[PDB]
Amino acid sequence: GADGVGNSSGNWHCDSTWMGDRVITTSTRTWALPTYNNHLYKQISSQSGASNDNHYFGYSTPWGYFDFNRFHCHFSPRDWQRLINNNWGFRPKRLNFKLFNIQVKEVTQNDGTTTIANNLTSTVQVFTDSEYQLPYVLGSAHQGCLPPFPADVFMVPQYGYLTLNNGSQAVGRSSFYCLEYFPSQMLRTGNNFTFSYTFEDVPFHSSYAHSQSLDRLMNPLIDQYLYYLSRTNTPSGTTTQSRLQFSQAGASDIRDQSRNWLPGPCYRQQRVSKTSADNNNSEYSWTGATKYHLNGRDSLVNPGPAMASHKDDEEKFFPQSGVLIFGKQGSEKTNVDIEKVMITDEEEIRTTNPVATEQYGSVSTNLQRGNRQAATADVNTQGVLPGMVWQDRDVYLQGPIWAKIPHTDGHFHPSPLMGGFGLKHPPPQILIKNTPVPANPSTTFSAAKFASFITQYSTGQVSVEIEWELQKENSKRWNPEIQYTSNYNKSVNVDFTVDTNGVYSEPRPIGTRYLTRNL
Amino acid sequence: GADGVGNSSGNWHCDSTWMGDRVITTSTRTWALPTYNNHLYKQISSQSGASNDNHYFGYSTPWGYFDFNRFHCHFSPRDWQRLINNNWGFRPKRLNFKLFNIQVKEVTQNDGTTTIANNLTSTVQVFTDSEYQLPYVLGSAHQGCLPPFPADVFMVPQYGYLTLNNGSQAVGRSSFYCLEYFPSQMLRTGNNFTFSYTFEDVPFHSSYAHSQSLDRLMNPLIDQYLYYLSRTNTPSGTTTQSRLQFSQAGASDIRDQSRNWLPGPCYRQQRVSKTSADNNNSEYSWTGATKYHLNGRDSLVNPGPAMASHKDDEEKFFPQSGVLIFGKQGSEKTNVDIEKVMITDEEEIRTTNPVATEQYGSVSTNLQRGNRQAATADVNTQGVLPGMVWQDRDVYLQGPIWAKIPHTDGHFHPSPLMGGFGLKHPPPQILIKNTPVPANPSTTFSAAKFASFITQYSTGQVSVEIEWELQKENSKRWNPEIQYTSNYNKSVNVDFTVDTNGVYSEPRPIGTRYLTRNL
Amino acid sequence: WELQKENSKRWNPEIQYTSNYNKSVNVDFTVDTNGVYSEPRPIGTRYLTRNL
Repeated sequence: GADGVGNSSGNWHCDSTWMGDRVITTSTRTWALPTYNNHLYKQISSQSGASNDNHYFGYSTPWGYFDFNRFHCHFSPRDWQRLINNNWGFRPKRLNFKLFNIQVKEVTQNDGTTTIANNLTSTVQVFTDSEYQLPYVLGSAHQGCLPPFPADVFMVPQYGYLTLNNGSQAVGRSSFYCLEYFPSQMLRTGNNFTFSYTFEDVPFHSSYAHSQSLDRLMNPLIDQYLYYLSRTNTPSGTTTQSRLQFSQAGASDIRDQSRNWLPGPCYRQQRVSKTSADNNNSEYSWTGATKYHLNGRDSLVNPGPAMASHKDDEEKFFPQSGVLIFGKQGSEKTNVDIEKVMITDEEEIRTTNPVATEQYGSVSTNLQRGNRQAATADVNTQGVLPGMVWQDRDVYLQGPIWAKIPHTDGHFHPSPLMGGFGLKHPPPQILIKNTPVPANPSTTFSAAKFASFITQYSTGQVSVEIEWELQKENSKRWNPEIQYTSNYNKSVNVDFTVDTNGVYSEPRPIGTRYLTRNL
Repeated sequence: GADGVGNSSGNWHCDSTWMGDRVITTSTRTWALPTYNNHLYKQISSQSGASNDNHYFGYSTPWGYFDFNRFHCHFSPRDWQRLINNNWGFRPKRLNFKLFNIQVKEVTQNDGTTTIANNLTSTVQVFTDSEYQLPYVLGSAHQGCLPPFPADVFMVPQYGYLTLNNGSQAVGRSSFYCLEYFPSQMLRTGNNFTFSYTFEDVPFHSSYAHSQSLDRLMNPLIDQYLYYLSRTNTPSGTTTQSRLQFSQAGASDIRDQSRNWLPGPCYRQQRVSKTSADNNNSEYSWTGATKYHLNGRDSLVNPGPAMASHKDDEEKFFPQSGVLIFGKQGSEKTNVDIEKVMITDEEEIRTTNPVATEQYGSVSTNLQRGNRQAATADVNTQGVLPGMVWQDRDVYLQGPIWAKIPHTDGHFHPSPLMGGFGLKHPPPQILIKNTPVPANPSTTFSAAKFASFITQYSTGQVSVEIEWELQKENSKRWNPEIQYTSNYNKSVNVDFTVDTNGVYSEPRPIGTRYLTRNL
Repeated sequence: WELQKENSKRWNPEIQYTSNYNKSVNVDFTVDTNGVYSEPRPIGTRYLTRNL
């Protein structure tokens, strides 16, 4: 579609429709794109004496990009509530992406006055890779996503990537990608950009919590037919001789009953308390953290495998890194106090998954004999064993929607750690750039490259439409469920609403597990 | 096909054709088959006081067999270079096997003179099992494969297998297979043998190395929206009180960024250096080695799970058992010095896999509290967890092509450890035998079995044709790749070439990972 | 462009054009920290070998 200068290239669509099998969410925002790096690529690398773990080597590019990968882009807090309360599962099906009403502005800064004028003949160039030939940045939980609240205007983030490094020095295998080298549609004012995308078949996300736990999956009324060792020694009344005896497990001792399944795997965490008095006084943020080790550099495992955050009535404590932590509106980047952050809580997974701060179990250390006593050891890390079941981490409201499974010889249970849908072919990246306009070349010829350009930026609207598939809840539970409810009491401000200054805010993380299924 | 005595039963085919989707490699060799065990089965068992780990019980058979299972049989060093440099992946599709120009020779040793004469009426009998009813020997990396260089004549190896044992004594479940008990084609001079085979669908081998690592998969320019604990305590200036604080992770600290994936699993190795001065002076070849334990007998895990051999600039060090080690041409069986062996190096896997000689990471040992300091422990062995990705070991040039997945209730990620293609139904075994010819029975009848036979051997040509499927490399990388190049400098001998004596040699292992894909 | 493919029976490997494997401050044929693209060496087109 190519219109004139005065025709509008596309309408505003921000909507949600519910067909009861499907929900189709649409959102439209206004974006503003500057020129990054003065129209030129650069390499960037870890600064000077940065620690061995912090070294990196990569390139920054003039290009920007769009990321809708956060849920709250697509769902309003009320739309999120219909889904969360009424449904067992959901997955995306197909999406559509449309750019329109582009306009490019040249700015002239003279003295203190800056005049911003339309540049009608300038262009903006956009491409979507869709063959996945670029480093895929999305899914790293970077900022720059479409704003939660539709009236916001957002700046388009700059695109950059990292490659192999030794220290800050590059390695011969490190790749350099020139984004100018791909076919891209060039858009002048009165052109629009579109593409549609179809998600590959993916398991539903589970929005339900279990009403039973692995430990307690059996009829309390009836005894098992399987014996266990109830006791190992019997008294002679002067001394206790060694005689081993057996019992059928039943309501009296539940812990001894033969069970047919095992909890999910654990990689242990350190426990810290929200009350500042209970925590130790030392710097253990790093030396005490749980880490993994590649190529001689440690990396904190922030998300971790999916685990319950705390046991019964422990709500005070939370794992050191083991949870997602969101900031409240207007929170600074660094060294911000506990009251500012919003800490998510996974306790709905207690049933099938171990508590992140405690060990999987205990294991016999040695072979007993008449002269030596039996001994056991604690298993702080457990890989997958046959017959283990587990729940995936919850997606919440502002968490990421998807991630790209790396392309590798093998991978186990592709579901991402931060939550969301593992996608082998995720939604492609959309990269956008202001085409350079030179400024007043010299009359004599010079073979050097231009250092002078017209200063300009562009703006327009972006529209994303995703189609979601729903899994309805059919259950015979007699008594009421738990629902997500906005509190009835009065308040100065309404939750999920602008304040007197016009600042939209999200009071708490909303995770998707309320409705209950039996295990 | 049955020809006369004077007709040739088949032509020599040694060729390589490239259709650009497919490459079809053909190779023809000359074989010589003796008579093993004097035409009779035997049982063999561990000798006398051999150590508990070394006990075995099995049978040796008169039969020989053919194994083409090494790559260099099919590929020439130049053919291997077109594949390695130009392609991301390859797998086999279908193969064909043909035997022809068989001739049987009787030898008569009298005094010192030995005359070798054609025996025209003698036969050779050959069968391929194809129902997998025999112990499958192939894939154990035994010698006796077709020679690398087509002008070589090779002896056909003897066939034998092992079964259950207790000590050197057999167990009632141990099976005895009589190879005379299967249908087999009997080939006289002027007969040929053929069969064709179709590989079951198998994942491509990955001939590419990654241009990114799991640690560094995110945009360095943009901060995350997810907090972590930056610090745990704040000074009052007389003392440091305990106050826990948060930060958004960014270019400044990369190690703290929330990451969505984990490195592959590790089973730790001991590190040894190629420089003889750095290694400890003690016998730790065994007591220090990493092992697994079945039925009361330890076994060295030589291949190990796929792991990077060393970190950055460690090229000196290599894992104790953790690598494949090939001998240079003309290397003795036992106690051979470091200069004779060719040690392979896996460092191209550093990105997704842990270094074999160092631990997966660290894990919190205990629950901290105001009065006790937090502590951590090292995890030297890590099973698979959800969200782990890894690369399989590289196949090289002279490594094995495939292996047979054992038939069992369950198996995880069937890809073999030595490298190559796990095949549930691999190429069947081809077994070959010289039919016994008695010598001058007595005129009177005797019910005893013959101890006297004509001494003879057979020879002919064998031809193997495999069809391979290729995965082409489509990538937008701007700068040049790394290629496999024969050095330009002058030398006395050319690499991969016969010397002045006629001895073919392979100077170095050639592994298949050069071209680079982004992770 | 029209290409003439290489069909040859040479047994041993060829010579190829390879970017060196060793580490470096800058990557060859790549922008530097200032954004200046550069070509380190001339690349001539004769590598593969035909017999005369």
